Amino acid sequence: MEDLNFRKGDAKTDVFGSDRMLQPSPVERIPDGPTTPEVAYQMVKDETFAQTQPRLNLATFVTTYMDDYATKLMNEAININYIDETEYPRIAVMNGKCINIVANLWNSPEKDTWKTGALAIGSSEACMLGGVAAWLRWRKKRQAQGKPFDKPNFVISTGFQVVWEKFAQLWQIEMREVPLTLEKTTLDPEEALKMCDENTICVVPIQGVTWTGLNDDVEALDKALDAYNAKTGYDIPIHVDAASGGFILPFLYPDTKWDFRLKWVLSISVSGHKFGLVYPGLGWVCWKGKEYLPEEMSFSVNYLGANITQVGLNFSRPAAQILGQYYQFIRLGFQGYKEVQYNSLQIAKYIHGEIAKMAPFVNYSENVVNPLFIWYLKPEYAKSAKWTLYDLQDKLSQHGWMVPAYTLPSKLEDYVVMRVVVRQGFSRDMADMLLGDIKNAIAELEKLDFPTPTRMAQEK
Amino acid sequence: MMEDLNFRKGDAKTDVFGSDRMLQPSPVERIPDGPTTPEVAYQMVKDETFAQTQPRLNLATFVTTYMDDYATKLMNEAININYIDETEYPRIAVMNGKCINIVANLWNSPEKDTWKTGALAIGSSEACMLGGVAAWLRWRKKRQAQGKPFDKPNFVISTGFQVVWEKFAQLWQIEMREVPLTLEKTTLDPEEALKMCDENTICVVPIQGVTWTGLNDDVEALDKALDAYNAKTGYDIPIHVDAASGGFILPFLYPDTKWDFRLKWVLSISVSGHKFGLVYPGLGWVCWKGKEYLPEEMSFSVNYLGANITQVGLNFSRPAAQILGQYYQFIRLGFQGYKEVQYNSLQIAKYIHGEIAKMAPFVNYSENVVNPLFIWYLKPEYAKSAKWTLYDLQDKLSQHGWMVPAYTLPSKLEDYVVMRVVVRQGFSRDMADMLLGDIKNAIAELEKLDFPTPTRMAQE
Amino acid sequence: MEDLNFRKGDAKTDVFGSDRMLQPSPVERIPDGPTTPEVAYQMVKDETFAQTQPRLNLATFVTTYMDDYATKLMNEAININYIDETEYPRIAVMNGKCINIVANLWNSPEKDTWKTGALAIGSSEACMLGGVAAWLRWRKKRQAQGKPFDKPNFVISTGFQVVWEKFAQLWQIEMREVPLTLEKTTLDPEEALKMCDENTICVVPIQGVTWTGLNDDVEALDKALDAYNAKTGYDIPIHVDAASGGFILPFLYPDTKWDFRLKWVLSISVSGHKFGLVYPGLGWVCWKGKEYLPEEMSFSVNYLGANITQVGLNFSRPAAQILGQYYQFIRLGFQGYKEVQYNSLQIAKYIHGEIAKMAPFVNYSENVVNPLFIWYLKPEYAKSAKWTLYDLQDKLSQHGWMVPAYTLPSKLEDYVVMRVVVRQGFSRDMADMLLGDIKNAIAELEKLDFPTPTRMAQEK
Amino acid sequence: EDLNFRKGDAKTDVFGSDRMLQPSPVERIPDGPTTPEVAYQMVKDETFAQTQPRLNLATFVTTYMDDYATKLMNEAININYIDETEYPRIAVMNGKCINIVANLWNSPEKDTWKTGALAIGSSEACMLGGVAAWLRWRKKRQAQGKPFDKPNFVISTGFQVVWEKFAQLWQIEMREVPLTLEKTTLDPEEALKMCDENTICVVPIQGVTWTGLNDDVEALDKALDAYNAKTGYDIPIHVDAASGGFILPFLYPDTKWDFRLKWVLSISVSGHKFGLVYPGLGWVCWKGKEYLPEEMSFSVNYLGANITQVGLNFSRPAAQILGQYYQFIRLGFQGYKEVQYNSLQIAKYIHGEIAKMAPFVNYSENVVNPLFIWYLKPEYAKSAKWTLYDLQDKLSQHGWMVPAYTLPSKLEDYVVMRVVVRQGFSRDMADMLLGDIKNAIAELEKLDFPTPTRMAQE
Repeated sequence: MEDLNFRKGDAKTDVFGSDRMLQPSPVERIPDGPTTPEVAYQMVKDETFAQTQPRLNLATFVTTYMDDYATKLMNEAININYIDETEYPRIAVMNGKCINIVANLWNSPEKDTWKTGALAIGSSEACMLGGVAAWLRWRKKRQAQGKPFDKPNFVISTGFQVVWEKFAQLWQIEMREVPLTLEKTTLDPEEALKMCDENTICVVPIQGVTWTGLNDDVEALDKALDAYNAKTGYDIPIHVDAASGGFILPFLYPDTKWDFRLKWVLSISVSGHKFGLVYPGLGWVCWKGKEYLPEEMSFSVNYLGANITQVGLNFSRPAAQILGQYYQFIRLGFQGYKEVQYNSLQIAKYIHGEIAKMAPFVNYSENVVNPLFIWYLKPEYAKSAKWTLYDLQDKLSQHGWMVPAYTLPSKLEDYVVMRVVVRQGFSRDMADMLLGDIKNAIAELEKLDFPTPTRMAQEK
Repeated sequence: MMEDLNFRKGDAKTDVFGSDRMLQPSPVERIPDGPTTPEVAYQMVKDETFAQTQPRLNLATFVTTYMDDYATKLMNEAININYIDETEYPRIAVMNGKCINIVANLWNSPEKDTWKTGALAIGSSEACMLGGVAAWLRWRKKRQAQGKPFDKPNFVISTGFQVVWEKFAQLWQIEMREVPLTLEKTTLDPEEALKMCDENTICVVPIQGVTWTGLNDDVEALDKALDAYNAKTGYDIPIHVDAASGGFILPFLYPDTKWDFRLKWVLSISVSGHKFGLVYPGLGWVCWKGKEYLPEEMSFSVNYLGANITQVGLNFSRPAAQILGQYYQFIRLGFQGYKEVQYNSLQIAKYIHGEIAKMAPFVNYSENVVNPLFIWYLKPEYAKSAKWTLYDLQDKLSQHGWMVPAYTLPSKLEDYVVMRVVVRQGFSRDMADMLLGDIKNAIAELEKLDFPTPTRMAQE
Repeated sequence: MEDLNFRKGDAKTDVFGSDRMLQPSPVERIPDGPTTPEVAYQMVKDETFAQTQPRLNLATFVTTYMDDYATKLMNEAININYIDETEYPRIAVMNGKCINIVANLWNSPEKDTWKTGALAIGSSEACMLGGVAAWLRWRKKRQAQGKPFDKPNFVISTGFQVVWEKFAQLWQIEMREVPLTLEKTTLDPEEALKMCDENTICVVPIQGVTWTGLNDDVEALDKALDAYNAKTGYDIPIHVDAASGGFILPFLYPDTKWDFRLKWVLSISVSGHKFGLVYPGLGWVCWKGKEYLPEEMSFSVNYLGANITQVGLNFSRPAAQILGQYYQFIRLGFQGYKEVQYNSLQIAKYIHGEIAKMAPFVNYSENVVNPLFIWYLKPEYAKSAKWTLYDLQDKLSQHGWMVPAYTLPSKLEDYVVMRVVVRQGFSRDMADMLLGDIKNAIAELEKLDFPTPTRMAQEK
Repeated sequence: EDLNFRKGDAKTDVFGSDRMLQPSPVERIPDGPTTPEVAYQMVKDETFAQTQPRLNLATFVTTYMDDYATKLMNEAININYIDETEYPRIAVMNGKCINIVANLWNSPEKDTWKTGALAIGSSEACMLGGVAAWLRWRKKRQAQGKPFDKPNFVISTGFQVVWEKFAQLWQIEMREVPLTLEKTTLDPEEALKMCDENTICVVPIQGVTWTGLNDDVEALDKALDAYNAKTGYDIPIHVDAASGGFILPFLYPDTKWDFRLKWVLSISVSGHKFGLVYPGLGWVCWKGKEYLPEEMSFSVNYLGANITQVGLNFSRPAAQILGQYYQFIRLGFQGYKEVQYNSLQIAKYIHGEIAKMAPFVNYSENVVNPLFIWYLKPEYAKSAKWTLYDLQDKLSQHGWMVPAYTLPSKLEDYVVMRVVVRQGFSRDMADMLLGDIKNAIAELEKLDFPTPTRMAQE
């Protein structure tokens, strides 16, 4: 009783006894014919094995863990198109309720029950929407005064996230960067105001800088910007890129004035899928009032029912992240968020302290205000050391970690640093595992008799 | 002898619907002060999703509402994979590129590079904007080189455009020139489009699968008409095809229809992977005819997620599950498999199209169904004496869970109230008989009215 | 390679790329051949989409939610046939323990450890067993007295559940109905006694009338019946139809005398699958003592093992509901049930209160004693209104709700009422959603310029 | 240190708690609640010490369905069927099942929606047919001026208990036709001798529970035609086809037993036996609309607009309707034929192997349903120290339930044993059962003294 079609893929075929699993996956062209689901499931699934596991990815800021109930909740929503708001009006309201909670978390003074804000895939779309809003407000203002409005610019630290580089390029807007130095490790207000002019649409301080993990002083900028705006009448506003810190500061630092409590903060953006505790696909942008979102940016659609009004760059998109965000708000509340972020900050502080005790390392800062920090080699140690932080990254890669090594932005580009991000799901126990692996890697690297390639490059 | 004092407060013995929390409203304005149990929070969010249309009964949407069990398992397992971390997850980055290769070859790309030029997108929205910005930037580069001005760009499109092109016009301040629809000209006529083209026209946008009508603009006729215009003027006006729906229908069911990179002036094409690419929401693709048509400005590199990460796109951090799903579909189905599924959707649309024409009040907008969707409206003779409109039929079907949208057509057909049915994968012949039965039952009830409906009165 | 049997249903077949999904489901005859399991699962499952979701069914009294553990427990018992008591003696014992708990909940004075009662599919069979028991007791009595017993009759309010009409027709027993008035909204004893005679087998007061949500005064009926029986010697007993109230009164109204505490209450029936919190398929009937269950009604079986004795109309049946009921008793206890029913009552009271504040509505009763209530249009409002409650029902149906509209029983047949049932799994949050939909629906209906069909019929 | 570990908190281990040192409630509802995991175990653990369903060879009711049907039915656990206004698609699906069943039984009815009703099992299905035959008979006798106060019906002594309930609960006289070795099923002439003007119907059985045989319906229909022509009593047949209703159309299509016969006006079956659905399914069909009394139909006003249905039960689970419709689509005629063929072959195989054993003799040489009975060879039983009750106890020690019982009237001296082969009982499980029996026989033959049941037989 032999099965004639066993290898061709029939009801009796075992996946790894088949002809298809002796053939490579398609690179250029769609295969002419189908295979069984099990076969196709393995061929795709098996390719994802040979890469970093998400919970050991310490490079990313983006959430890699949610509890079983949120995961089930979002998995059940995998086939819900959010933009079909006529079909799914309850999710449209839930989305709006999330926006209100976020805006109230940021101390919005807006009295409308439905606060002014928009859903986003991440900080990318959220930041671009805020910038286009400031651009359109600025163009509208300059026309009324007869001044020209064909050469806009915006000011930001060199520790900017790449999305602002897209914003500059894709909208042909000039980016004016304020460099980083050891004396000024975050955005200095004086240095920023010297680059402001009549064509500056906004200044972008960052809460949770990706390169350094620090917070630009938003209140000091608001203080400096008030005198400058009174002196020139340029009426230059602030937009806060709070991609990380937006869900950290309200709970752990409620008294730090950085948000809509400030006069010149007219809009804020955050990544819900970073420290908003939601799986990838969530960003928020809120405005201080209805008047700061230009009427031009609102749109209406007729062929999904009676009417849908939207702000946003994307249209059709998954709704699962909205369910996840609302779940997180209800499941945790203010206390729950506070305790979870406290854990991430405490664990980040702990690694930060243990890294400082190690002979080759020195921390870029003495204060840890986000669940992330950077460090580099002691300059005295680096001169005689045969390895760089790039080599330490490779050692940790062999145990599954991804701890990224990179050079700092402009004027600190000589500094090779390493960054660790502590997200929810990274415990004290996992930190001890990482610290042991780092110490072991240092001992192995210290036995080298010759410099590594990266160490030789560093000698110019 | 065994009373639980904290039963209602939410402890280990609490029943969700015997607790105080389920006697309280869900938060609208502010985050709750404290937490609840996971089961409580799961219900409060999940229960709000009940009172709306079920996705398989949403005949308004084009976006996939069904995938097989293996793809669903595959994508749910990828819920915590951030695609953009390409240093951490290089295999999905390669898989993404292999998908782009497959799509570009599906569209008959002549590019000889193994890695075709294209980019991942959340949907047709981002894909179209990237294609439009690409056409904008090439045109700017041309006008600068020739000393001509480049401060007043425009693009041409039919009035049956999808809303994303209006966003493109508004958010980039680019002029949209619309070609109206008539009963004589139900799709984009090339001659009328050419009348609106000039030295400042960055591209013309024909649509494959017009959302309003389900028809295809004749791309080749446009390409031929555009070639004569460009030869006379030297304006070098290219085509970008908005193939949101038809992009995954035409290669399989109409392989010889010349509409893609086989045409001289088709320099880029966009499609929604989450419509007839058969993937859950969150997927769009855009391809360019060659490497030279994607401006160097549109490419960017990031330093702090690992070694080097380079990618075109508006979004950054995003879910990766849709990439696994799209690649899964290609292997699982192949060309034959895709062909068979789309054939089913087109046949079922044709069948409903045929049965709708047989009904006394209805007439179909077109005699040819080339996409798995179609529109119809009331017979003018019937409409004069009828007391109801298609809006009333929409509400009747809503009582049985259906969403079949009624709307007025775009410019010059705005007097026509039409109804649209979209046949996606997961919508069978049996489900069509159920909908047709509900329509016939709804007609008989509506014909019993003695007075006109409000919507019927508004019309006259 | 091409797969030749892809559409015929083989190992590579996609459900919605197959010939079967281009064919209608069988209406008249069994299909000649088989299909694949996935195909058959979809063809059946897809038909269930286009109807009310159970949690939005406010018409039903039957449980639509159980916790995850009860559901898992019952699903694991799907293949256990209860009647095989020799094979499954532990469930047979478990069934008897449930009967004991119910009888003690109703203050049974029976001294036997194993109380007298029987399992039922629902209130239907439970009521018929109680009625047939009362019928046979009366037959035995009239034989002893030499009186005739060929013309039996029972008394009940016009607000009876249809099972009593089944009992009357299927057993050819005369039903004598006591009408409802606004002065007498429940079964009045004086008028009820007027229909009693020597041939009355029992009177059936109802706890939780389906039409109104009210409770017949069992104690007042028992008091009048004690005097009547002393004067006539007819020996008329009570059977309480407590389908709903049977699981409400012991927890929320323990001191309301209505059960076996009364002299003439000889049997009681209830729906376990309504407010006993069990999925469909559970009913209980209890007698005050062994002497009130006629020996004729009991039977023994020889072919499933040793000996099996049963009272009941059904034989083979699922056992999961017994496991579910016993689980609920252990999991909740008295406090747990009390807390769940209190939530359901408070939510019903809350909706009841909000409905009274609305301009078109007036409540049938001011006191809510079951998690249900009815209301109708204010008569002054109804005269000038263009819509009826039937029109409101269809409006809510368009959002997925099912809220039933119907005419009341005898002497109130002119009254169109609407009923809302608050079961476990219907939260305060869902009540706000429902109320919002009603307010919005009222605003839509008041915009009518002409009366609806149902409104024209009411002018009679 | 967690102070409330034993009281049931977030850290409590189920079996380190005070509750698991306490008995399950017997008389009264517990005063307070417990955690779900605790309550789940307390209920689940009581179900262990009894027969496993796949080893329960006494029952006729399905103990296995495939994974897709099981998932389909589990997902419908909260759907009350009777709310047809809310769930109109299931009401149609139920009617489509009734049409398929009636056409399976060769209904001559021309109406698209065939005449029939849903039932929890053969119990409710049979009673609905009986009440229908009772009401038709009353209506007939009223028109003729004849009396209608003393009805009776005729059935074999091998009746299933639901007919005794019908007799008792409706006060209708049951006239029983005894079983003999000469007449192993309902003999038609003996049945006719007990009929009179007060006979509402005769009940032949397809799949007798005691014996596994089929009453000859055509012979009854032929004999009843002559009797009805002679008397004008107009006595009809109702077939209790609880088991055979889903066997005969597929494996014996040419056997005339159903609506092809003149006097078969109604048929009932158990969907949860050989209809291949989990417990909770029965069907009754009538030959035409005229044979279902208008009195038996009812309408409700408070669930939706109007709901009309025929049945004893009202609210009930809908999962069995989904399961039945799935089975019709998934298997079809070819699929059903193959499954029942497998069950019959396995029954035939065990029957043959049982005959080869020294102590056993089969009650019949023909196996027409996936079940059969046998008893001890009379010569062997006289000198044997054990009965089939003892063999039942032997097999129970390995988890089997193979029931031993005495036959109905006139064969009450025969202690028999029955094996039912449902879907999910394979050739491999049959070899396992046969091996256990051979081992049990060898153990029992080593007895030196008679068992208690063997002394009672003396």
